[PDB]
Amino acid sequence: IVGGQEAPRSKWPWQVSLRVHGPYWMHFCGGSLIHPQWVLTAAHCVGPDVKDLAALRVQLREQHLYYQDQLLPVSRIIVHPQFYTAQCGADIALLELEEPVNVSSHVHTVTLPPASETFPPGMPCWVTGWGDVDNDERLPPPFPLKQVKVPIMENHICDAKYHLGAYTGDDVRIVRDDMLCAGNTRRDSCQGDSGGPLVCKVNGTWLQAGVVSWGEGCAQPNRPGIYTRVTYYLDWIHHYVP
Amino acid sequence: IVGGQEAPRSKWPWQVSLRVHGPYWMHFCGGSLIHPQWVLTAAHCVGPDVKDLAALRVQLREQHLYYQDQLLPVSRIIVHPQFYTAQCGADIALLELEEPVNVSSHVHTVTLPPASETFPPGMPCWVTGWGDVDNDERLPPPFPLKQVKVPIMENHICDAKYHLGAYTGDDVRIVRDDMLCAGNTRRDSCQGDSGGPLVCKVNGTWLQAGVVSWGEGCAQPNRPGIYTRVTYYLDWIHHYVPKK
Amino acid sequence: IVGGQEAPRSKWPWQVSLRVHGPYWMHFCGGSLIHPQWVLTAAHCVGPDVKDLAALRVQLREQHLYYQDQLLPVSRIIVHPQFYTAQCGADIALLELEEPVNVSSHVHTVTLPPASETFPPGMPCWVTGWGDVDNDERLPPPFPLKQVKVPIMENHICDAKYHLGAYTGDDVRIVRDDMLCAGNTRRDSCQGDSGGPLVCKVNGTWLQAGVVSWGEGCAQPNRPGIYTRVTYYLDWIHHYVPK
Amino acid sequence: IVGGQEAPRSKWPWQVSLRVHGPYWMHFCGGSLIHPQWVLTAAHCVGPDVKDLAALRVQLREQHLYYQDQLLPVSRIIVHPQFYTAQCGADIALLELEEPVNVSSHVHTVTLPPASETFPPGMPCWVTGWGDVDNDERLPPPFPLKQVKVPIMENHICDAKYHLGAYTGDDVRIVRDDMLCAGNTRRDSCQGDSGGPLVCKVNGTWLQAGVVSWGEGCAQPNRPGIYTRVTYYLDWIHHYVPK
Ligand SMILES: *C[C@@](*)(O)[C@H](CCCNC(N)=[NH2+])NC(=O)CNC(=O)[C@@H](N)CCC(=O)O
Ligand SMILES: *C[C@@](*)(O)[C@H](CCCNC(N)=[NH2+])NC(=O)CNC(=O)[C@@H](N)CCC(=O)O
Ligand SMILES: *C[C@@](*)(O)[C@H](CCCNC(N)=[NH2+])NC(=O)CNC(=O)[C@@H](N)CCC(=O)O
Ligand SMILES: *C[C@@](*)(O)[C@H](CCCNC(N)=[NH2+])NC(=O)CNC(=O)[C@@H](N)CCC(=O)O
Repeated sequence: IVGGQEAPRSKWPWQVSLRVHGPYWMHFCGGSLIHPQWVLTAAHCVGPDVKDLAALRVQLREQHLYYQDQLLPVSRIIVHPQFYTAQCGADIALLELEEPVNVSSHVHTVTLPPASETFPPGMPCWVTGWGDVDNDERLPPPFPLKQVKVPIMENHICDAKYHLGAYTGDDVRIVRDDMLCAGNTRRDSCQGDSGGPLVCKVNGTWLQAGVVSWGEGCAQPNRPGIYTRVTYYLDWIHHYVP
Repeated sequence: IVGGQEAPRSKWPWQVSLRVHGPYWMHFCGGSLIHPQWVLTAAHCVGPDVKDLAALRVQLREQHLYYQDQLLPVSRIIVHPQFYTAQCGADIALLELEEPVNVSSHVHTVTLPPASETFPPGMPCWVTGWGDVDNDERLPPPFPLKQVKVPIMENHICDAKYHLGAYTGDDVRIVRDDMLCAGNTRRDSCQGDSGGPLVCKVNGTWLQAGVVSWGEGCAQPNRPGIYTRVTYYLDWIHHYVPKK
Repeated sequence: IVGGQEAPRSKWPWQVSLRVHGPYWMHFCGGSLIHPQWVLTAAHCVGPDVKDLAALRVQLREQHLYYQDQLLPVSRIIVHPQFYTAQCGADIALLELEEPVNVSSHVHTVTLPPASETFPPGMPCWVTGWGDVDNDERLPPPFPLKQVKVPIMENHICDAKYHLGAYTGDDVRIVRDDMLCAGNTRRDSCQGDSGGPLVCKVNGTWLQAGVVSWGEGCAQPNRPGIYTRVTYYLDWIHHYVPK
Repeated sequence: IVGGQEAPRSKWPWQVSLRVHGPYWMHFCGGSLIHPQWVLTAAHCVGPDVKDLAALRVQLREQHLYYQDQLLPVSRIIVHPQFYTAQCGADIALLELEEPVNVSSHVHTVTLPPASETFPPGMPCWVTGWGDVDNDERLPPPFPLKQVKVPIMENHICDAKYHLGAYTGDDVRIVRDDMLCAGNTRRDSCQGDSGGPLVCKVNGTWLQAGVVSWGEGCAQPNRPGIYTRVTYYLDWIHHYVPK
């Protein structure tokens, strides 16, 4: 998370950390608890190539990474069939836990938006995670969960910005319909924030608008962060998630 | 280059090294001399974002990198308009040299294939370059130009191989029509070989079949190297480069 | 630490962590609280060249590095005047804290040994710290304080071991009288463990025998860890630190 | 080499490169050909611990590293018996080539100084090598041999400079009689230049004054480069190398 501040213990109960086995259970991606047995993340975290489920654990909401680890095994990874690279869409994945979680007030699920919600610019949105604090700068110990308010951008404005200082034809779409844009040069998500949720408060409810997907660097000029648009994939999500 | 051997001084006169300015004029990509003023390379080398032409030089065929440098400036970089990421196609770009080259027997152009040439499996093809010798293993000094004979694979076989041990739906194409497949677990191109030519001897002539583009690792099982299919982009190439 | 295990919360109350300012207050050395306003460390941590006292803080006994930081400023660094390189001796330093600490049961001082204590082989000794877990392998998060029981070796035996597979003349001392040897191929201290205490239980008391100083690699054959012998420097220590 | 320029093909015929086996025969140290079968280098290159002679080769004077390699095996490594660390003296070693070299005009030996030569300040001295071009900055391809003219400094001036911004007692000798000082903030030797010769033109002859040994960083203020004084070790050299 580029910009923002440390998140209070009360906020973001649906935030999850994905761990990979090595010299320790290392954080590599974020995710959101969308159902007591289902985690929504980004496909580029776990795909396109198949990984060993044994080398993967899930950690639910914790203020400081690695301090009070209670790691949960995963029974299934479901990656969108249309996925190969993050920039070309379908950057969405589901992880099914071995067992469902006993949801408390400190740890509970996020609401997915209704199919009609567009999330227009000027929407109050937050992105949370334990990713890089800047370009090639890791989040320093004790690894607090960070939060940043990000400005939503109209897809066509963002697509135009991505064409500035690029050789790509103006008629060729860089930012697509299954994507969402947010952030500026002070506020953005970074590496290790992928899969993490972009949440907006709509009608007094916290809905998950997007999943951290990609961008050209972190908080670079004319390169806002691109998120997978959750509304676009609700049918696919609901084919597995109740 | 994974596998193969050091190339003799006589072979591959069209091979070029692209250099980027830093503490030295560092090799980052390969390319091929297709016309005395034009270099054919991969778009992911120079794009999608526009770079300063001043920080880019071209080095023609040399046996050992950096030892006898005669660096040439570039007046134009033309990246295919449909390009953004290597895996999603249009990974092709042209570089116009500020001055034409005096083509000798040791340094001369490669012939582009006729639009109809398909390059079927069992074709004798070579890939050349100064890229990594293995995964995360740089080519050691004195940096000799390497060559490897690579087996051509049918696109459908190759698209099927890329689906093995992948979550991508079988009905979703990974290897597109503007792409070509070559190599195995012993023979492949690697990082720093991009833009480099895949040449095949057809009817006693050396034709450039492809441009080193992408792959999952280097010489990994069921992951052959993916090249940009030159035939697919001839019309775009010939919009800038003279036919004759 | 190479070998051993995570230390229980009750053990080693005198263990300290030295912090250097950067993107965060990073651990670079250990030390021991020998008096409520004095920390005993290794000179190679802070010298031979003078550093800014402002970029240095001290953290007292904590189970996991960085999680519950209460960083203390330092008013003075006193490096032994003979010191230049770790291998050539005098690898000892004192840090004076701006204010003394309120010593609890969880955080209190270590006893320095009497001048006569030799620490013979077969002594039960421990080395503690947050250093590397192996050669070029950092201690992984949540950075627990590690402990290892190390076998003491006689100086003449150890100097002989250091001459095996070395060009140095047999008559030339590598392991000097101001040094102590401990550890094997399974048990040793490593990089980031320097300054850290080597403690032995003698007559029901915990005495600091040494300070982590140097060695050839971590847990290598015929290369035990070399510690600064605290008894050798008691007069210098007591010139600044109250007994 | 920090500062200076690429050396012409005619200059420094005695310069050698020491190679270690790995993914390629990599340059790690410099040296000088003092006799057709003998290379003079620094002991910290090859010691204090004994290495496998099989994994070590010698390359004679070449303009660009790795281009036209003609690697020579080594039969014997003789490290000064008093050596353990570079800063504490005796940083000198000899390599005996498996067979003597056919000395040409482009590749020949350097003249060792007479025992009486002191090399006073204001002497025109050069240091050559393929070491780092700055702190943590490797020499870029095609790896040309570099050369830099370095100002000689009196040992007492040097020792005093090494005490500025250091905790070491003023009466504690850091720079000793078996050492020589040269260089400033623009001109110095660096990592990978060790073993490399410091040559001075005296009475129309090129004499090897020193061997690149140590320093605090490269071209840092009040930290000139320390070289092993060849005159100090002539008796030891001549015990193995013919006059
Ligand atoms: C997988 C995940 O950790 C990252 C982070 C998303 C980046 N977000 C913003 N706002 N920049 N996603 C990726 O790594 C996907 N690929 C890319 O973002 C690349 N186009 C840039 C790679 C780079 O600069 O490191
Ligand atoms: C840009 C160029 O040097 C490389 C060479 C392709 C590797 N060749 C074969 N045969 N596998 N092109 C790329 O690296 C394009 N991106 C990818 O290949 C990615 N799938 C992996 C990128 C990476 O290694 O980080
Ligand atoms: C300064 C302190 O953290 C280290 C650790 C002592 C190592 N303990 C054992 N048993 N090996 N002390 C030093 O780094 C002093 N210099 C050396 O130990 C060198 N001889 C080796 C350097 C290295 O391995 O990196
Ligand atoms: C072994 C050899 O390549 C170097 C060269 C000495 C640096 N020369 C000048 N003129 N500054 N010798 C060493 O690395 C020996 N140890 C040291 O120099 C240490 N005092 C500093 C630690 C380090 O930078 O390695």
